[PDB]
Amino acid sequence: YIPGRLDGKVALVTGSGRGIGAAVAVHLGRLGAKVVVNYANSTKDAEKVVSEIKALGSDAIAIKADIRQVPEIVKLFDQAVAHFGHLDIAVSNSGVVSFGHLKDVTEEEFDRVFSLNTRGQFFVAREAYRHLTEGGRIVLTSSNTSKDFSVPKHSLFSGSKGAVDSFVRIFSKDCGDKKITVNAVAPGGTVTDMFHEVSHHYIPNGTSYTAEQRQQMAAHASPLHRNGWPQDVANVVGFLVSKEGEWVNGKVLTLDGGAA
Amino acid sequence: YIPGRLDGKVALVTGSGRGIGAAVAVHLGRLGAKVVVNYANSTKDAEKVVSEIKALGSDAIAIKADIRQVPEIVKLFDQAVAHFGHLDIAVSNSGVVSFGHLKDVTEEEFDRVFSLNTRGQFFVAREAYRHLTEGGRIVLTSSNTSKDFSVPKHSLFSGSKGAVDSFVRIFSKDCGDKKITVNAVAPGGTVTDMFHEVSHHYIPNGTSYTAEQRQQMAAHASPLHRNGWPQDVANVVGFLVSKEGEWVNGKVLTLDGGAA
Ligand SMILES: [Cl-]
Ligand SMILES: [Cl-]
Repeated sequence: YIPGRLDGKVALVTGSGRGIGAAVAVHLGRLGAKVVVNYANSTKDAEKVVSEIKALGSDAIAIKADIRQVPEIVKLFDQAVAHFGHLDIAVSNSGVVSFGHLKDVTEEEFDRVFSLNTRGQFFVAREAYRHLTEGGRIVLTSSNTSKDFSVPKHSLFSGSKGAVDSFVRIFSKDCGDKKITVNAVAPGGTVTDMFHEVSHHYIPNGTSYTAEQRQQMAAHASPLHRNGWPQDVANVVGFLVSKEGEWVNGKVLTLDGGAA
Repeated sequence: YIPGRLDGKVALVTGSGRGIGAAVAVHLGRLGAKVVVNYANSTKDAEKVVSEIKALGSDAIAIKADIRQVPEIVKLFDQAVAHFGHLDIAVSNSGVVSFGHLKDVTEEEFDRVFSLNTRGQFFVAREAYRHLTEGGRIVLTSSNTSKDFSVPKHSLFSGSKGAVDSFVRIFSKDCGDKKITVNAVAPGGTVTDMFHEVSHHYIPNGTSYTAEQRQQMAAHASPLHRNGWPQDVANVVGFLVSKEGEWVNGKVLTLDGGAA
């Protein structure tokens, strides 16, 4: 046994087709876990993640699922256990962002967001509980916008993550009967491909700045004067799913480099 | 003008067919508001509330809606404004309770809860924003279980209210452009008809006590050594929707008599 490591463990990571999820999947592999790379869209992209994990010396497989469809969540977890023999760790990075003043939010938009961010993650947790070995780990994704950061025209997404915060605290009570801990990570300002698409929403008069000015301003929000990156989130997930993270249970950790 | 009073104001209250909502509707009437008594089921019951409000000296009307159906929310608010001329105050008491270990929660149950408690209340807020006069008030219902009280096998309901907490903080930003404040009340231990139905869920080995033993134990949870009652919640809503409550905005007030 090596401390911090996940040798002999099997992990499943959702949302591995975006920046954070992909960094998480690779990092659990680097730590010694075999990894089920779950993803929603590009199979080519997901196989690149599998390939990285294999190059590091750990085994991996890509299994697709639409997390909006609960029957596909069931099949994903069944297939995970059938392929690797058991499952110890489940990490959800499944989510979509949304912006708009309350007055303009449609039924369709509310459902698009909640079906994945809140309902999807709830049922990922349910299937993880059902499938996990005793002493396992569940981590969901919240956001600094849930409690710690107030963005106008961001009510729908903020609420979708406030639900997750409450879920994890109570999930820890129920999942204790299998000695599984349940936590969430709540990232702030993480730079990925898609950050520059939406960075204007987060500051007054955002569209009057360049993408680079907006990235630099977000950097200054942390007193460390750098942006958050997918690896910053992966580093914390890695500790939570380790043996040494056990006594953190039922909690949401805001990961914004000290901004709040 | 009399301080604390709502003379000349018009209020709409949802869930007026249950204990808390009914006490709220009557109390806003007592404070001088004309009241739209919105309810989900028994028309006879709702007309009893109308009659009380009329006996106190204020006007009232019962308008039914299924708050799960967004088109019915639109019609409710249209009919409210058509009947009284304008609308100043909207209070949602719409919600259903649910219990069960995560492992057993169905798709159908998740949808039953979230459709009313979270989605329904979100769209009540949207329609209130659209219809309210400048300087108005919106109050939604959360729960002590959202953040302040952890009950095993209560994840679904707890999460449905965690969403509302986040909603109101951001709603206050958007609704500020009409000078409307937005808050939530988060009641604990409130005794009504239906409390005795579920009081066993809230204590270890709950079914081995009588209903009266369970009510007495809940009474002792507050350091004031009494139960919470619908009037306790009404008293606070009444202050929030008054002129004097204006500087409380974007907040969730836990109303549990000091239990947490
Ligand atoms: Cl993905
Ligand atoms: Cl009702």
